[PDB]
Amino acid sequence: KETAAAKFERQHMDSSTSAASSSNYCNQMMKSRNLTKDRCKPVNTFVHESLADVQAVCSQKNVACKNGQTNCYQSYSTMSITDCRETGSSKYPNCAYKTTQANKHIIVACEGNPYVPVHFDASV
Repeated sequence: KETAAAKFERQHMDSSTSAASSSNYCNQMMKSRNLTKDRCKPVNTFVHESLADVQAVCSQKNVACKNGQTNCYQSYSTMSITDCRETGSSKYPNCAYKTTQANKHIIVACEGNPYVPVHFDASV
């Protein structure tokens, strides 16, 4: 099993690129990050900032999580991100995604010691 922190990094971190490289980015990344294995994960966001910058968000703006939880944090600054979403013609195991690039505040839930992101809540 995965730690919550490592799962966040696998699902959401892509510091190797400043932004999605092509319209095929999501198709490639959802596969290689093992998010089409048992099912097509329907929605997933990748962040193109350093891990340090993303972890730092846990010391930024404390806000409520969508589910009412109080351990969510919004980045003070906007970050380069990619939203990946299943589109029509997507049927497991043939997963197909729409790639949408953006520059937005991210909102994450944080836990543990060290206090690090464990769930991607939303972008604004």
